[PDB]
Amino acid sequence: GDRINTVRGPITISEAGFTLTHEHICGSSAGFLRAWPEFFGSRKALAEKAVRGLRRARAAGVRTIVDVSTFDLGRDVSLLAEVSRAADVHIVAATGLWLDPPLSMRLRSVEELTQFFLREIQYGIEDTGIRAGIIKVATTGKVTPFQELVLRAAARASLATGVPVTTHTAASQRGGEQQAAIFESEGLSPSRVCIGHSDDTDDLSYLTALAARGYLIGLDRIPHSAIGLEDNASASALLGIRSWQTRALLIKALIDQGYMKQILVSNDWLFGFSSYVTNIMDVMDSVNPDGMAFIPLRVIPFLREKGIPQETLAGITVTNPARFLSPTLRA
Amino acid sequence: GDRINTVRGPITISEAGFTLTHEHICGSSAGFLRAWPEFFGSRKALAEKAVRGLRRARAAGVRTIVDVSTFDLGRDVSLLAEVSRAADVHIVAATGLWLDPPLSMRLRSVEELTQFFLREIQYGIEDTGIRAGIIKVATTGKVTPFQELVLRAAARASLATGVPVTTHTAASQRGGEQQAAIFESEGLSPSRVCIGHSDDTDDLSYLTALAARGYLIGLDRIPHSAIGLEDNASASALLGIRSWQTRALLIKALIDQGYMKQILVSNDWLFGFSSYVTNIMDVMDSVNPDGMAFIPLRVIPFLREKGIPQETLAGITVTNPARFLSPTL
Ligand SMILES: C[As](C)(=O)[O-]
Ligand SMILES: C[As](C)(=O)[O-]
Ligand SMILES: [Zn+2]
Ligand SMILES: [Zn+2]
Ligand SMILES: [Zn+2]
Ligand SMILES: [Zn+2]
Repeated sequence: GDRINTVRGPITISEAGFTLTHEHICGSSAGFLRAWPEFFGSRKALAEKAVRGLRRARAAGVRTIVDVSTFDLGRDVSLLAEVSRAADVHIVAATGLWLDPPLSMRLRSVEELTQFFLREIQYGIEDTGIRAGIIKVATTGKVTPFQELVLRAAARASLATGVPVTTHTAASQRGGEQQAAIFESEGLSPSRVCIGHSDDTDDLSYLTALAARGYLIGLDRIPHSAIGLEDNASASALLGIRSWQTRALLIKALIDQGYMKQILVSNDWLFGFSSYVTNIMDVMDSVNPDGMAFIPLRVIPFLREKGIPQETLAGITVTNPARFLSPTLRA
Repeated sequence: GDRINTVRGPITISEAGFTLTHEHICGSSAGFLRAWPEFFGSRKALAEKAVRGLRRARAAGVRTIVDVSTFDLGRDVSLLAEVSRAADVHIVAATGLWLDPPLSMRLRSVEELTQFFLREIQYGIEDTGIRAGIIKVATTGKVTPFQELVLRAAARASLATGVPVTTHTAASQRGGEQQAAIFESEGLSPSRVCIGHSDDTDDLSYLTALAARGYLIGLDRIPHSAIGLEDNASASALLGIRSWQTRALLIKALIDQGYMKQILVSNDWLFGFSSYVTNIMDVMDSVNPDGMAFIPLRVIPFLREKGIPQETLAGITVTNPARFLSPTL
């Protein structure tokens, strides 16, 4: 209600500061970092890359990130705790399920998944005592039967705990509409929900409609714009053809409609990435050498020079995340 | 060489004794036991249950089991080590991949997969220093492109280390002939390979032809039967409705054909099972309350009753697994 759980323990809302609400230390798979750390060089190398990355973002003004890696994205909260401490950057951990659940998850009922998400929020992740502060869910297309189960379990776990829900969808399919329908059917307030990867599209009427319903809008893939990589047979499905400035102007466009309170902005960056083709990290790092500093270093100045006042930018990057992450059951 | 890796370190083959070559402590998914131990009651409850079960198998004569759980079956080698030591039963751990690889595995090349299998055999599993003594692979009747990468990497790891390969098949679909072809294209000797779940079929022509090529034949799900449970679709789908005696008669059948040296026998049992419907473990434990002791307590006397000589049964339960597990270049 006033405290947010991080991988170093609870913090007050005022301690969160400039918060990146959709990031990853490492995009992987359950068990993978511990079974095959040499895939990333070593555990130590990955840790060190992350601490440098977070220290870079911290010098650009960032104070907290939300690592939205779930169980099936190979979240290792011990790694998150280690990196957080060494970089002095708060990290909020996530529960939920992304798009690669193993059989032991895919065969579970909504009631069972609800208990799993609740365990991670109320008791702790694994045997670490670290509690999740957000629920991450993902869907494709019009929402598969299992994904619907995940979304309902997420809503139930949110309703019991006050922690918010953040989603990945296919914005080019206006996938947020179907997510919103399911959440509302469960009695979840839209102000507990961020509809994300929303900058994957240029359909502003869609985004405005969601914000008008009280949904947070996650404009979280701004540096995923590539430009120059059409020779690559995997850098158009994970990156982009439009510029990052195009994506960033969506931020301005929602502000102007009166919805600055509904906007969350992030990089959707990571320091290791095993759930994709080999060497993808060298590709991504060359396209965005700023990493998690891209928002404070490129996007914030770009908006400032398009006329957005300081107080609005602080509203989006400090106030909005604090309101979102503070556990609440009140609408 | 004459020693094999177990979760308590290297043993001599003479120490393996009566060996069950296809078992599990817990059938799960990577990361799952550690993230959600309450699914099994608790980690402690699961360990206890396994130790009670292994101790009963030991009482019945079992000395070694091969836990063919892979990374993606949720193998927790620390759990295996804990229950091995407490039951005082040797457990051989596996590398390889089963039928649920996560993206971080299924996007890998055959060279990469070879490196991973070799790490688990030559360096150790995770950070435990425990090394795998067998490579487990699984395919779906018609082998997928990714499963074919997995079989080629398994062959390559086997050729580099001498450790054997054991497979999960759709035996009703003759899965072993496609596997065998890939393995031989890589130069793998059939004597390094067990074509498992082969008791899932009564096609003796298929079994005997692989046995004639020098493959080991895994008749390794003998107690799996949903007879009596036809009103349970999930248990019927999993266990089949062939009787355990039907499965067991294939052991006699292959002996009768002259292939006693190629038979490996097991229960394919487990003490927790999250990668199927909820409470499946209670259903399995009512079908087979003997658990992993089913082979020595029920199958062996059944075979002795049908006239199989004791020396032949000892050769199948002791000598054949020893020959199979012993690393052989
Ligand atoms: C790990 As991702 C590419 O869904 O943000
Ligand atoms: C975990 As199984 C049913 O493939 O032996
Ligand atoms: Zn995503
Ligand atoms: Zn992401
Ligand atoms: Zn199997
Ligand atoms: Zn098995």
